[PDB]
Amino acid sequence: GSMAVPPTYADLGKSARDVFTKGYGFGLIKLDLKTKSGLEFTSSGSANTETTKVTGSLETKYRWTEYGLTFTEKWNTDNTLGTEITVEDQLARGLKLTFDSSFSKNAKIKTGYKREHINLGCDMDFPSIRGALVLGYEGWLAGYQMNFETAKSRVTQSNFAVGYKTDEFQLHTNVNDGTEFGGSIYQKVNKKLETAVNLAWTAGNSNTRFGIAAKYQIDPDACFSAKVNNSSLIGLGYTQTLKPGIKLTLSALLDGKAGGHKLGLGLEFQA
Amino acid sequence: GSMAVPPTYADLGKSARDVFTKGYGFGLIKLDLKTKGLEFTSSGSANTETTKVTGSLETKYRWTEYGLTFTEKWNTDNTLGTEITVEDQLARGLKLTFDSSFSPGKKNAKIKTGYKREHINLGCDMDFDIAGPSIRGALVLGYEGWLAGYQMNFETAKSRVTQSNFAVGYKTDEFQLHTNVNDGTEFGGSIYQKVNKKLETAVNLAWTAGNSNTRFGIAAKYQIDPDACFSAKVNNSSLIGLGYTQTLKPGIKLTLSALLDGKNAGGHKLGLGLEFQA
Ligand SMILES: CCCCCCCCCCCC
Ligand SMILES: CCCCCCCCCCCC
Ligand SMILES: CCCCCCCCCC
Ligand SMILES: CCCCCCCCCC
Ligand SMILES: CCCCCCCC
Ligand SMILES: CCCCCC
Ligand SMILES: CCCCCC
Ligand SMILES: CCCCCC
Ligand SMILES: CCCCCC
Repeated sequence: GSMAVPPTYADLGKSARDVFTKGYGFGLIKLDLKTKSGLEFTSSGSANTETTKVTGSLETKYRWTEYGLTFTEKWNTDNTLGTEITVEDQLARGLKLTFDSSFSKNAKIKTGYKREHINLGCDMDFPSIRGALVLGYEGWLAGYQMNFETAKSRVTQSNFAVGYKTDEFQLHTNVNDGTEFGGSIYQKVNKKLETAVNLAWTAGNSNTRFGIAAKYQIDPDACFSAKVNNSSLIGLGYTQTLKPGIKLTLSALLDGKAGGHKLGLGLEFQA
Repeated sequence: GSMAVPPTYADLGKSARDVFTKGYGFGLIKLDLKTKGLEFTSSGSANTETTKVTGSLETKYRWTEYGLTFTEKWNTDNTLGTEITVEDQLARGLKLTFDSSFSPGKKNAKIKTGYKREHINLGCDMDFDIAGPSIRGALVLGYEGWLAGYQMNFETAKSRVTQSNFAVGYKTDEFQLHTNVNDGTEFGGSIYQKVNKKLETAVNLAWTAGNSNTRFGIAAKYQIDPDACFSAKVNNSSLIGLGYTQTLKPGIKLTLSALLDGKNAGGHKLGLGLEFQA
Protein backbone atom coordinates (compact mmCIF):
# COMPACT_ATOMS: atom_id res chain seq x y z
CA GLY A 1 0.00 0.00 0.00
CA SER A 2 1.35 3.35 -1.18
CA MET A 3 -1.86 5.41 -0.87
CA ALA A 4 -3.23 7.44 2.03
CA VAL A 5 -6.42 5.31 2.02
CA PRO A 6 -6.37 2.34 4.42
CA PRO A 7 -7.47 -1.06 3.10
CA THR A 8 -10.47 -2.99 4.33
CA TYR A 9 -10.21 -4.98 7.55
CA ALA A 10 -10.44 -8.26 5.64
CA ASP A 11 -7.59 -7.00 3.42
CA LEU A 12 -5.33 -6.19 6.38
CA GLY A 13 -1.95 -7.83 5.90
CA LYS A 14 -2.75 -8.99 2.37
CA SER A 15 0.88 -8.68 1.23
CA ALA A 16 2.07 -11.41 3.61
CA ARG A 17 -1.03 -13.47 2.78
CA ASP A 18 -0.21 -13.34 -0.93
CA VAL A 19 3.22 -14.78 -0.10
CA PHE A 20 1.72 -17.75 1.78
CA THR A 21 -1.53 -18.36 -0.10
CA LYS A 22 -1.14 -17.41 -3.76
CA GLY A 23 1.08 -19.31 -6.17
CA TYR A 24 0.47 -22.77 -4.70
CA GLY A 25 -2.94 -24.36 -5.29
CA PHE A 26 -2.47 -27.82 -3.79
CA GLY A 27 -4.67 -30.88 -4.26
CA LEU A 28 -6.64 -29.45 -7.19
CA ILE A 29 -6.33 -29.62 -10.96
CA LYS A 30 -8.22 -26.54 -12.18
CA LEU A 31 -8.64 -25.14 -15.69
CA ASP A 32 -9.82 -21.53 -15.89
CA LEU A 33 -10.50 -19.32 -18.92
CA LYS A 34 -11.66 -15.70 -18.91
CA THR A 35 -12.44 -13.91 -22.17
CA LYS A 36 -13.88 -10.78 -23.81
CA SER A 37 -12.30 -8.67 -21.06
CA GLY A 38 -17.07 -5.27 -21.58
CA LEU A 39 -18.79 -8.64 -21.28
CA GLU A 40 -16.38 -10.61 -19.07
CA PHE A 41 -16.84 -14.36 -19.49
CA THR A 42 -15.03 -16.61 -17.02
CA SER A 43 -15.02 -20.41 -17.13
CA SER A 44 -13.61 -22.54 -14.31
CA GLY A 45 -13.16 -26.31 -14.21
CA SER A 46 -11.54 -27.84 -11.13
CA ALA A 47 -11.01 -31.55 -10.47
CA ASN A 48 -10.22 -32.84 -7.00
CA THR A 49 -7.20 -34.98 -6.19
CA GLU A 50 -8.52 -36.78 -3.11
CA THR A 51 -12.11 -37.53 -4.18
CA THR A 52 -11.66 -37.17 -7.99
CA LYS A 53 -14.71 -34.89 -8.15
CA VAL A 54 -14.97 -32.59 -11.18
CA THR A 55 -16.85 -29.33 -10.58
CA GLY A 56 -17.31 -26.65 -13.23
CA SER A 57 -18.13 -22.95 -13.17
CA LEU A 58 -19.23 -20.39 -15.77
CA GLU A 59 -19.09 -16.72 -14.78
CA THR A 60 -20.35 -13.72 -16.76
CA LYS A 61 -19.75 -10.10 -15.76
CA TYR A 62 -21.46 -7.23 -17.56
CA ARG A 63 -19.57 -4.09 -16.52
CA TRP A 64 -20.12 -0.64 -18.03
CA THR A 65 -18.09 2.07 -16.45
CA GLU A 66 -19.37 5.64 -16.78
CA TYR A 67 -22.28 5.18 -14.35
CA GLY A 68 -20.16 2.93 -12.11
CA LEU A 69 -22.14 -0.33 -12.23
CA THR A 70 -20.99 -3.95 -12.49
CA PHE A 71 -23.24 -6.99 -12.89
CA THR A 72 -22.05 -10.49 -12.04
CA GLU A 73 -23.24 -14.01 -12.85
CA LYS A 74 -21.83 -17.29 -11.53
CA TRP A 75 -23.38 -20.72 -12.11
CA ASN A 76 -21.59 -23.93 -11.12
CA THR A 77 -22.05 -27.44 -12.50
CA ASP A 78 -24.30 -28.55 -9.63
CA ASN A 79 -26.92 -25.83 -9.90
CA THR A 80 -26.23 -22.92 -7.56
CA LEU A 81 -26.64 -19.46 -9.11
CA GLY A 82 -26.00 -16.01 -7.68
CA THR A 83 -26.16 -12.45 -8.96
CA GLU A 84 -24.17 -9.43 -7.78
CA ILE A 85 -24.97 -5.78 -8.49
CA THR A 86 -22.48 -3.12 -7.37
CA VAL A 87 -22.45 0.65 -7.87
CA GLU A 88 -19.13 2.40 -7.24
CA ASP A 89 -18.46 6.08 -6.52
CA GLN A 90 -21.83 7.46 -7.69
CA LEU A 91 -23.85 8.51 -4.63
CA ALA A 92 -20.66 9.77 -2.95
CA ARG A 93 -16.96 10.05 -3.74
CA GLY A 94 -15.99 7.04 -1.63
CA LEU A 95 -19.29 5.18 -1.37
CA LYS A 96 -19.76 1.59 -2.54
CA LEU A 97 -22.70 -0.76 -2.02
CA THR A 98 -23.43 -4.23 -3.37
CA PHE A 99 -26.34 -6.65 -3.59
CA ASP A 100 -26.12 -10.44 -3.34
CA SER A 101 -28.41 -13.38 -4.03
CA SER A 102 -28.21 -17.15 -4.37
CA PHE A 103 -30.18 -20.16 -5.56
CA SER A 104 -30.79 -23.76 -4.48
CA LYS A 105 -31.67 -17.28 -0.07
CA ASN A 106 -28.30 -15.94 1.17
CA ALA A 107 -29.05 -12.40 0.02
CA LYS A 108 -26.58 -9.75 1.18
CA ILE A 109 -26.13 -5.98 1.08
CA LYS A 110 -22.64 -4.61 1.75
CA THR A 111 -21.91 -0.91 2.28
CA GLY A 112 -18.50 0.70 2.61
CA TYR A 113 -17.22 4.28 2.67
CA LYS A 114 -13.52 5.00 2.13
CA ARG A 115 -11.68 8.29 2.59
CA GLU A 116 -8.23 9.68 3.34
CA HIS A 117 -7.06 7.89 6.55
CA ILE A 118 -10.44 6.19 7.05
CA ASN A 119 -12.14 3.08 5.65
CA LEU A 120 -15.37 2.03 7.33
CA GLY A 121 -17.46 -0.99 6.37
CA CYS A 122 -20.88 -2.50 7.04
CA ASP A 123 -22.46 -5.71 5.78
CA MET A 124 -26.10 -6.82 5.92
CA ASP A 125 -26.51 -10.60 5.81
CA PHE A 126 -29.81 -12.42 5.31
CA PRO A 127 -29.81 -12.33 9.70
CA SER A 128 -26.45 -10.99 10.90
CA ILE A 129 -24.59 -7.68 10.65
CA ARG A 130 -20.83 -7.20 10.32
CA GLY A 131 -19.35 -3.74 10.87
CA ALA A 132 -15.73 -2.81 10.25
CA LEU A 133 -13.60 0.26 10.89
CA VAL A 134 -9.95 0.84 9.95
CA LEU A 135 -7.95 3.99 10.71
CA GLY A 136 -4.63 5.04 9.18
CA TYR A 137 -2.13 7.44 10.74
CA GLU A 138 1.23 8.08 9.03
CA GLY A 139 1.72 4.53 7.80
CA TRP A 140 0.22 2.96 10.92
CA LEU A 141 -3.04 1.02 10.97
CA ALA A 142 -5.64 0.26 13.63
CA GLY A 143 -8.79 -1.75 13.02
CA TYR A 144 -11.90 -3.08 14.73
CA GLN A 145 -14.69 -5.39 13.58
CA MET A 146 -17.89 -6.73 15.15
CA ASN A 147 -20.18 -9.45 13.79
CA PHE A 148 -23.66 -9.09 15.30
CA GLU A 149 -26.49 -11.63 15.19
CA THR A 150 -29.91 -9.97 15.09
CA ALA A 151 -31.95 -12.89 16.46
CA LYS A 152 -29.64 -13.76 19.35
CA SER A 153 -29.03 -10.02 19.97
CA ARG A 154 -25.44 -10.94 20.77
CA VAL A 155 -22.08 -10.08 19.22
CA THR A 156 -20.60 -13.14 17.53
CA GLN A 157 -16.96 -12.08 17.09
CA SER A 158 -14.84 -9.04 17.96
CA ASN A 159 -11.53 -8.59 16.13
CA PHE A 160 -9.06 -5.79 16.89
CA ALA A 161 -6.04 -5.19 14.65
CA VAL A 162 -2.98 -2.92 14.89
CA GLY A 163 -0.14 -2.68 12.40
CA TYR A 164 2.37 -0.58 10.50
CA LYS A 165 3.15 -1.03 6.82
CA THR A 166 4.84 0.38 3.74
CA ASP A 167 5.26 -0.86 0.17
CA GLU A 168 8.45 -2.66 1.29
CA PHE A 169 7.71 -3.80 4.86
CA GLN A 170 4.45 -4.80 6.54
CA LEU A 171 3.66 -5.90 10.10
CA HIS A 172 0.15 -6.74 11.29
CA THR A 173 -1.44 -8.18 14.43
CA ASN A 174 -5.00 -9.07 15.38
CA VAL A 175 -6.96 -10.64 18.24
CA ASN A 176 -9.91 -12.84 17.25
CA ASP A 177 -12.69 -13.06 19.86
CA GLY A 178 -10.12 -12.26 22.57
CA THR A 179 -8.59 -15.74 22.76
CA GLU A 180 -6.73 -15.87 19.42
CA PHE A 181 -3.52 -13.94 18.68
CA GLY A 182 -2.12 -13.66 15.17
CA GLY A 183 0.83 -11.79 13.69
CA SER A 184 2.41 -11.56 10.26
CA ILE A 185 5.59 -9.86 9.04
CA TYR A 186 6.08 -9.15 5.33
CA GLN A 187 9.38 -7.89 3.93
CA LYS A 188 10.46 -7.81 0.29
CA VAL A 189 14.22 -7.74 -0.21
CA ASN A 190 14.21 -6.93 -3.93
CA LYS A 191 11.89 -6.92 -6.94
CA LYS A 192 12.66 -10.63 -7.43
CA LEU A 193 12.36 -11.94 -3.85
CA GLU A 194 9.50 -11.78 -1.33
CA THR A 195 9.44 -13.26 2.16
CA ALA A 196 6.82 -13.36 4.91
CA VAL A 197 6.69 -14.71 8.45
CA ASN A 198 3.55 -15.91 10.23
CA LEU A 199 2.80 -16.18 13.95
CA ALA A 200 -0.31 -17.33 15.79
CA TRP A 201 -1.16 -18.69 19.24
CA THR A 202 -4.45 -19.34 21.04
CA ALA A 203 -4.99 -17.97 24.54
CA GLY A 204 -5.28 -20.82 27.02
CA ASN A 205 -2.75 -23.00 25.17
CA SER A 206 0.96 -22.40 25.71
CA ASN A 207 1.98 -23.80 22.31
CA THR A 208 2.17 -21.68 19.16
CA ARG A 209 2.38 -22.05 15.38
CA PHE A 210 4.85 -20.28 13.10
CA GLY A 211 5.48 -20.46 9.37
CA ILE A 212 7.81 -18.98 6.78
CA ALA A 213 7.19 -18.45 3.08
CA ALA A 214 9.08 -17.16 0.06
CA LYS A 215 8.31 -15.86 -3.43
CA TYR A 216 11.30 -15.79 -5.80
CA GLN A 217 10.91 -14.31 -9.30
CA ILE A 218 13.58 -15.69 -11.64
CA ASP A 219 12.24 -14.29 -14.93
CA PRO A 220 9.46 -11.70 -15.37
CA ASP A 221 7.19 -14.54 -16.56
CA ALA A 222 8.51 -17.33 -14.30
CA CYS A 223 8.61 -17.27 -10.50
CA PHE A 224 9.00 -19.70 -7.60
CA SER A 225 7.41 -19.87 -4.14
CA ALA A 226 8.20 -22.02 -1.11
CA LYS A 227 6.63 -22.15 2.34
CA VAL A 228 7.09 -24.16 5.52
CA ASN A 229 5.90 -24.26 9.13
CA ASN A 230 6.66 -25.91 12.46
CA SER A 231 3.93 -28.51 11.86
CA SER A 232 6.42 -30.41 9.64
CA LEU A 233 4.66 -29.21 6.48
CA ILE A 234 6.48 -28.04 3.35
CA GLY A 235 5.12 -26.32 0.28
CA LEU A 236 6.67 -25.66 -3.13
CA GLY A 237 5.10 -23.38 -5.72
CA TYR A 238 6.06 -22.88 -9.36
CA THR A 239 4.60 -20.62 -12.04
CA GLN A 240 5.62 -19.96 -15.64
CA THR A 241 3.73 -17.92 -18.23
CA LEU A 242 4.27 -20.13 -21.27
CA LYS A 243 2.95 -17.38 -23.53
CA PRO A 244 1.03 -14.14 -22.79
CA GLY A 245 -2.32 -15.94 -23.02
CA ILE A 246 -1.80 -19.11 -20.96
CA LYS A 247 -0.10 -19.30 -17.56
CA LEU A 248 0.84 -22.59 -15.89
CA THR A 249 1.09 -23.27 -12.15
CA LEU A 250 2.61 -26.47 -10.75
CA SER A 251 3.02 -27.11 -7.03
CA ALA A 252 3.36 -29.81 -4.37
CA LEU A 253 2.93 -30.35 -0.63
CA LEU A 254 5.28 -32.56 1.38
CA ASP A 255 4.29 -34.11 4.71
CA GLY A 256 7.48 -33.83 6.75
CA LYS A 257 6.31 -36.39 9.32
CA ALA A 258 -0.11 -42.71 6.48
CA GLY A 259 2.43 -40.46 4.76
CA GLY A 260 -0.08 -38.80 2.42
CA HIS A 261 1.05 -35.79 0.40
CA LYS A 262 -0.62 -33.46 -2.11
CA LEU A 263 0.13 -32.41 -5.69
CA GLY A 264 -1.39 -29.48 -7.56
CA LEU A 265 -1.55 -28.29 -11.16
CA GLY A 266 -3.09 -25.14 -12.62
CA LEU A 267 -3.63 -23.67 -16.09
CA GLU A 268 -4.92 -20.15 -16.76
CA PHE A 269 -6.00 -19.53 -20.34
CA GLN A 270 -6.69 -15.86 -21.08
CA ALA A 271 -8.09 -14.81 -24.46
CA GLY B 1 19.63 -27.11 27.60
CA SER B 2 16.58 -27.52 25.36
CA MET B 3 13.85 -25.32 26.82
CA ALA B 4 10.87 -24.57 24.58
CA VAL B 5 11.70 -20.85 24.44
CA PRO B 6 14.33 -19.83 21.86
CA PRO B 7 17.04 -17.45 23.08
CA THR B 8 17.48 -13.78 22.32
CA TYR B 9 19.10 -13.06 18.96
CA ALA B 10 22.17 -11.52 20.61
CA ASP B 11 22.29 -14.61 22.85
CA LEU B 12 22.60 -17.01 19.90
CA GLY B 13 25.61 -19.23 20.48
CA LYS B 14 26.32 -18.05 24.03
CA SER B 15 27.61 -21.46 25.16
CA ALA B 16 30.54 -21.31 22.72
CA ARG B 17 31.07 -17.60 23.39
CA ASP B 18 31.42 -18.08 27.15
CA VAL B 19 34.26 -20.56 26.59
CA PHE B 20 36.19 -17.72 24.91
CA THR B 21 35.05 -14.55 26.71
CA LYS B 22 34.58 -15.53 30.36
CA GLY B 23 37.24 -16.77 32.76
CA TYR B 24 39.99 -14.60 31.27
CA GLY B 25 39.88 -10.81 31.52
CA PHE B 26 43.37 -10.04 30.24
CA GLY B 27 45.26 -6.83 30.91
CA LEU B 28 43.00 -5.63 33.72
CA ILE B 29 43.04 -5.82 37.52
CA LYS B 30 39.44 -5.77 38.74
CA LEU B 31 37.79 -5.93 42.17
CA ASP B 32 34.04 -6.57 42.44
CA LEU B 33 32.04 -6.22 45.66
CA LYS B 34 28.54 -7.68 45.33
CA THR B 35 26.06 -7.24 48.18
CA LYS B 36 22.47 -8.40 48.70
CA GLY B 37 15.75 -7.03 47.92
CA LEU B 38 18.32 -4.42 46.93
CA GLU B 39 21.85 -4.94 45.60
CA PHE B 40 24.88 -2.64 45.82
CA THR B 41 27.59 -3.96 43.49
CA SER B 42 30.85 -2.01 43.79
CA SER B 43 33.46 -2.48 41.07
CA GLY B 44 37.01 -1.16 40.89
CA SER B 45 39.32 -1.82 37.96
CA ALA B 46 42.79 -0.65 36.95
CA ASN B 47 44.15 -0.93 33.43
CA THR B 48 47.55 -2.56 32.98
CA GLU B 49 48.63 -0.92 29.72
CA THR B 50 47.76 2.69 30.63
CA THR B 51 47.49 2.45 34.46
CA LYS B 52 44.09 4.18 34.51
CA VAL B 53 41.79 3.49 37.47
CA THR B 54 37.99 3.32 37.37
CA GLY B 55 35.49 2.48 40.09
CA SER B 56 31.80 1.78 39.49
CA LEU B 57 28.93 1.99 42.00
CA GLU B 58 25.82 0.02 41.00
CA THR B 59 22.51 -0.03 42.90
CA LYS B 60 19.74 -2.43 41.90
CA TYR B 61 16.55 -3.45 43.68
CA ARG B 62 13.76 -5.65 42.34
CA TRP B 63 10.06 -5.84 43.22
CA THR B 64 8.89 -9.42 42.67
CA GLU B 65 5.25 -8.60 43.45
CA TYR B 66 4.99 -6.39 40.34
CA GLY B 67 8.07 -7.56 38.42
CA LEU B 68 9.83 -4.18 38.65
CA THR B 69 13.60 -3.80 38.75
CA PHE B 70 15.45 -0.54 39.39
CA THR B 71 19.07 -0.19 38.29
CA GLU B 72 21.54 2.67 38.78
CA LYS B 73 25.04 2.92 37.30
CA TRP B 74 27.82 5.38 38.10
CA ASN B 75 31.60 5.16 37.69
CA THR B 76 34.71 7.12 38.68
CA ASP B 77 34.27 9.45 35.73
CA ASN B 78 30.97 11.21 36.34
CA THR B 79 28.80 9.11 34.03
CA LEU B 80 25.29 8.24 35.20
CA GLY B 81 23.21 5.26 34.07
CA THR B 82 19.65 4.21 34.90
CA GLU B 83 17.42 1.30 33.93
CA ILE B 84 13.89 0.16 34.82
CA THR B 85 12.57 -3.31 33.93
CA VAL B 86 9.04 -4.73 34.14
CA GLU B 87 8.43 -8.44 33.49
CA ASP B 88 5.31 -10.55 32.94
CA GLN B 89 2.78 -7.91 34.07
CA LEU B 90 1.00 -6.63 30.96
CA ALA B 91 1.27 -10.06 29.32
CA ARG B 92 2.55 -13.50 30.29
CA GLY B 93 5.76 -13.54 28.25
CA LEU B 94 6.04 -9.77 27.84
CA LYS B 95 9.07 -7.82 29.01
CA LEU B 96 10.01 -4.20 28.40
CA THR B 97 12.67 -1.92 29.87
CA PHE B 98 13.66 1.75 29.73
CA ASP B 99 17.34 2.74 29.74
CA SER B 100 18.57 6.26 30.44
CA SER B 101 22.12 7.55 30.85
CA PHE B 102 24.20 10.66 30.28
CA SER B 103 27.87 11.48 30.70
CA PRO B 104 29.73 14.80 31.16
CA GLY B 105 30.32 11.47 26.02
CA LYS B 106 26.70 11.99 25.00
CA LYS B 107 23.13 11.68 26.28
CA ASN B 108 20.64 9.10 25.01
CA ALA B 109 17.69 6.99 26.11
CA LYS B 110 16.07 3.85 24.73
CA ILE B 111 13.16 1.47 25.26
CA LYS B 112 13.65 -2.25 24.58
CA THR B 113 10.40 -4.20 24.06
CA GLY B 114 10.79 -7.96 23.86
CA TYR B 115 8.20 -10.75 23.98
CA LYS B 116 9.41 -14.31 24.52
CA ARG B 117 7.12 -17.32 24.18
CA GLU B 118 7.07 -21.03 23.41
CA HIS B 119 8.97 -21.48 20.10
CA ILE B 120 9.10 -17.67 19.66
CA ASN B 121 11.37 -14.92 20.95
CA LEU B 122 10.34 -11.51 19.62
CA GLY B 123 12.27 -8.36 20.49
CA CYS B 124 12.18 -4.71 19.40
CA ASP B 125 14.45 -1.79 20.28
CA MET B 126 13.25 1.82 20.30
CA ASP B 127 16.51 3.75 20.72
CA PHE B 128 16.57 7.55 20.84
CA ASP B 129 20.07 8.80 20.02
CA ILE B 130 21.69 12.18 19.50
CA ALA B 131 22.53 11.32 15.88
CA GLY B 132 19.17 9.81 15.04
CA PRO B 133 16.65 7.46 16.61
CA SER B 134 17.35 3.81 15.83
CA ILE B 135 14.80 0.99 15.64
CA ARG B 136 16.19 -2.54 16.00
CA GLY B 137 13.99 -5.61 15.68
CA ALA B 138 14.87 -9.24 16.28
CA LEU B 139 12.91 -12.47 15.81
CA VAL B 140 14.17 -15.97 16.63
CA LEU B 141 12.22 -19.17 15.93
CA GLY B 142 12.71 -22.67 17.30
CA TYR B 143 11.78 -25.96 15.59
CA GLU B 144 12.81 -29.16 17.42
CA GLY B 145 16.22 -27.78 18.36
CA TRP B 146 16.76 -25.76 15.18
CA LEU B 147 17.03 -21.98 15.52
CA ALA B 148 16.52 -19.44 12.73
CA GLY B 149 17.02 -15.79 13.63
CA TYR B 150 16.98 -12.43 11.90
CA GLN B 151 17.78 -8.89 13.02
CA MET B 152 17.74 -5.40 11.48
CA ASN B 153 18.87 -1.96 12.67
CA PHE B 154 16.96 0.95 11.12
CA GLU B 155 18.44 4.47 11.23
CA THR B 156 15.19 6.41 11.13
CA ALA B 157 16.87 9.83 10.78
CA LYS B 158 17.01 9.29 7.02
CA SER B 159 15.32 6.07 5.91
CA ARG B 160 18.04 3.41 5.67
CA VAL B 161 18.72 -0.05 7.09
CA THR B 162 22.07 -0.11 8.88
CA GLN B 163 22.72 -3.82 9.44
CA SER B 164 20.90 -7.01 8.41
CA ASN B 165 21.93 -10.21 10.20
CA PHE B 166 20.63 -13.70 9.39
CA ALA B 167 21.57 -16.61 11.64
CA VAL B 168 20.75 -20.33 11.73
CA GLY B 169 21.85 -22.96 14.23
CA TYR B 170 21.08 -26.30 15.87
CA LYS B 171 21.42 -26.21 19.65
CA THR B 172 21.51 -28.83 22.37
CA ASP B 173 23.36 -28.73 25.68
CA GLU B 174 25.72 -31.47 24.46
CA PHE B 175 26.42 -29.79 21.09
CA GLN B 176 25.83 -26.25 19.79
CA LEU B 177 26.50 -25.36 16.15
CA HIS B 178 25.74 -21.80 15.06
CA THR B 179 26.30 -19.74 11.93
CA ASN B 180 25.57 -16.12 11.08
CA VAL B 181 25.94 -13.66 8.20
CA ASN B 182 26.49 -9.98 9.00
CA ASP B 183 25.74 -7.24 6.46
CA GLY B 184 25.66 -9.93 3.77
CA THR B 185 29.48 -9.94 3.61
CA GLU B 186 30.73 -11.41 6.93
CA PHE B 187 30.27 -15.03 8.01
CA GLY B 188 30.85 -16.54 11.45
CA GLY B 189 30.40 -20.02 12.87
CA SER B 190 30.76 -21.49 16.34
CA ILE B 191 30.98 -25.15 17.37
CA TYR B 192 30.36 -25.74 21.08
CA GLN B 193 30.65 -29.26 22.49
CA LYS B 194 31.06 -30.27 26.12
CA VAL B 195 32.89 -33.58 26.54
CA ASN B 196 31.77 -34.10 30.14
CA LYS B 197 31.05 -32.15 33.31
CA LYS B 198 34.78 -31.43 33.72
CA LEU B 199 35.55 -30.15 30.21
CA GLU B 200 34.00 -27.83 27.62
CA THR B 201 35.10 -27.12 24.05
CA ALA B 202 34.41 -24.39 21.52
CA VAL B 203 35.60 -23.61 17.98
CA ASN B 204 35.36 -20.21 16.28
CA LEU B 205 35.03 -19.56 12.54
CA ALA B 206 35.09 -16.25 10.69
CA TRP B 207 35.82 -15.05 7.16
CA THR B 208 34.98 -11.92 5.17
CA ALA B 209 33.66 -11.73 1.61
CA GLY B 210 36.42 -10.49 -0.68
CA ASN B 211 39.35 -11.91 1.31
CA SER B 212 40.74 -15.41 0.88
CA ASN B 213 42.12 -15.62 4.42
CA THR B 214 40.05 -16.95 7.32
CA ARG B 215 40.28 -16.60 11.09
CA PHE B 216 39.66 -19.49 13.49
CA GLY B 217 40.17 -20.10 17.19
CA ILE B 218 40.05 -23.06 19.56
CA ALA B 219 39.22 -22.72 23.26
CA ALA B 220 38.72 -25.04 26.22
CA LYS B 221 37.55 -24.89 29.83
CA TYR B 222 38.65 -27.59 32.28
CA GLN B 223 37.25 -27.56 35.82
CA ILE B 224 39.70 -29.44 38.03
CA ASP B 225 37.74 -29.14 41.30
CA PRO B 226 34.38 -27.71 42.39
CA ASP B 227 36.33 -24.67 43.64
CA ALA B 228 38.91 -24.35 40.83
CA CYS B 229 38.83 -24.32 37.03
CA PHE B 230 41.21 -23.77 34.11
CA SER B 231 40.73 -22.12 30.72
CA ALA B 232 42.72 -22.03 27.49
CA LYS B 233 42.23 -20.49 24.06
CA VAL B 234 44.26 -20.00 20.90
CA ASN B 235 43.48 -18.56 17.47
CA ASN B 236 45.15 -18.76 14.07
CA SER B 237 46.59 -15.27 14.68
CA SER B 238 49.32 -16.84 16.90
CA LEU B 239 47.79 -15.69 20.19
CA ILE B 240 47.90 -18.01 23.21
CA GLY B 241 45.53 -17.39 26.09
CA LEU B 242 45.52 -18.99 29.55
CA GLY B 243 43.39 -18.52 32.64
CA TYR B 244 43.00 -19.89 36.16
CA THR B 245 40.06 -19.41 38.53
CA GLN B 246 39.71 -20.74 42.07
CA THR B 247 37.02 -20.17 44.69
CA LEU B 248 39.02 -19.62 47.87
CA LYS B 249 36.00 -19.41 50.19
CA PRO B 250 32.19 -19.08 49.66
CA GLY B 251 32.26 -15.35 48.92
CA ILE B 252 35.45 -14.89 46.86
CA LYS B 253 36.88 -16.12 43.56
CA LEU B 254 40.36 -15.44 42.19
CA THR B 255 41.10 -15.15 38.45
CA LEU B 256 44.57 -15.10 36.89
CA SER B 257 45.14 -14.80 33.15
CA ALA B 258 47.81 -14.14 30.54
CA LEU B 259 47.79 -13.27 26.83
CA LEU B 260 50.93 -14.44 25.01
CA ASP B 261 51.76 -13.18 21.52
CA GLY B 262 52.91 -16.49 20.06
CA LYS B 263 54.78 -15.46 16.91
CA ASN B 264 56.49 -12.08 16.40
CA ALA B 265 58.07 -10.70 20.50
CA GLY B 266 54.93 -8.57 20.71
CA GLY B 267 53.52 -7.10 23.88
CA HIS B 268 52.20 -9.68 26.34
CA LYS B 269 49.38 -9.04 28.80
CA LEU B 270 48.55 -10.27 32.30
CA GLY B 271 45.27 -10.20 34.19
CA LEU B 272 44.16 -10.51 37.80
CA GLY B 273 40.67 -10.44 39.27
CA LEU B 274 38.86 -10.66 42.61
CA GLU B 275 35.10 -11.06 43.16
CA PHE B 276 34.00 -10.55 46.76
CA GLN B 277 30.41 -11.77 47.15
CA ALA B 278 28.90 -10.61 50.43
C1 LIG C 1 10.73 -24.58 10.80
C2 LIG C 1 11.36 -25.54 9.82
C3 LIG C 1 10.39 -26.69 9.49
C4 LIG C 1 11.14 -27.75 8.67
C5 LIG C 1 10.22 -28.96 8.49
C6 LIG C 1 10.61 -29.83 7.31
C7 LIG C 1 10.07 -31.25 7.56
C8 LIG C 1 11.19 -32.24 7.90
C9 LIG C 1 11.33 -32.40 9.43
C10 LIG C 1 11.78 -33.82 9.78
C11 LIG C 1 11.67 -34.00 11.29
C12 LIG C 1 10.23 -34.06 11.78
C1 LIG D 1 3.99 -9.16 19.92
C2 LIG D 1 2.68 -9.21 20.71
C3 LIG D 1 2.85 -9.68 22.16
C4 LIG D 1 1.48 -9.64 22.86
C5 LIG D 1 1.38 -10.55 24.05
C6 LIG D 1 0.02 -11.29 24.04
C7 LIG D 1 -0.18 -12.15 25.26
C8 LIG D 1 -0.68 -13.56 24.89
C9 LIG D 1 -1.52 -14.12 26.02
C10 LIG D 1 -0.66 -14.96 26.98
C11 LIG D 1 -1.30 -15.02 28.38
C12 LIG D 1 -1.43 -13.66 29.08
C1 LIG E 1 -17.08 15.11 -1.11
C2 LIG E 1 -17.36 13.87 -0.28
C3 LIG E 1 -18.72 13.95 0.41
C4 LIG E 1 -18.83 12.79 1.39
C5 LIG E 1 -20.27 12.55 1.84
C6 LIG E 1 -20.54 11.06 2.05
C7 LIG E 1 -20.86 10.81 3.51
C8 LIG E 1 -21.02 9.33 3.83
C9 LIG E 1 -21.39 9.24 5.33
C10 LIG E 1 -21.16 7.83 5.95
C1 LIG F 1 7.19 -4.61 17.16
C2 LIG F 1 7.33 -3.10 17.13
C3 LIG F 1 6.73 -2.52 15.84
C4 LIG F 1 7.27 -1.12 15.55
C5 LIG F 1 7.67 -0.99 14.08
C6 LIG F 1 8.56 0.23 13.92
C7 LIG F 1 8.14 1.01 12.68
C8 LIG F 1 8.32 2.53 12.82
C9 LIG F 1 9.19 3.06 11.63
C10 LIG F 1 8.82 4.56 11.43
C1 LIG G 1 9.61 -5.40 13.32
C2 LIG G 1 9.96 -4.02 12.78
C3 LIG G 1 11.41 -3.70 13.13
C4 LIG G 1 11.73 -2.25 12.75
C5 LIG G 1 12.11 -2.08 11.29
C6 LIG G 1 11.55 -0.72 10.86
C7 LIG G 1 11.92 -0.42 9.38
C8 LIG G 1 11.05 0.77 8.96
C1 LIG H 1 -30.21 -11.55 -15.35
C2 LIG H 1 -30.62 -12.95 -14.96
C3 LIG H 1 -30.78 -13.07 -13.45
C4 LIG H 1 -30.83 -14.55 -13.05
C5 LIG H 1 -30.69 -14.63 -11.55
C6 LIG H 1 -31.73 -15.53 -10.91
C1 LIG I 1 -4.96 -3.61 22.86
C2 LIG I 1 -5.96 -4.75 22.69
C3 LIG I 1 -5.45 -6.11 23.16
C4 LIG I 1 -6.56 -6.86 23.91
C5 LIG I 1 -5.93 -7.90 24.83
C6 LIG I 1 -6.98 -8.82 25.42
C1 LIG J 1 5.31 -2.41 21.37
C2 LIG J 1 5.83 -1.80 20.07
C3 LIG J 1 6.86 -0.68 20.35
C4 LIG J 1 7.33 0.02 19.05
C5 LIG J 1 7.38 1.56 19.24
C6 LIG J 1 7.30 2.27 17.91
C1 LIG K 1 13.30 -15.74 11.00
C2 LIG K 1 14.16 -16.09 9.76
C3 LIG K 1 13.26 -16.34 8.51
C4 LIG K 1 12.84 -14.95 7.89
C5 LIG K 1 12.94 -14.92 6.36
C6 LIG K 1 14.41 -14.71 5.97
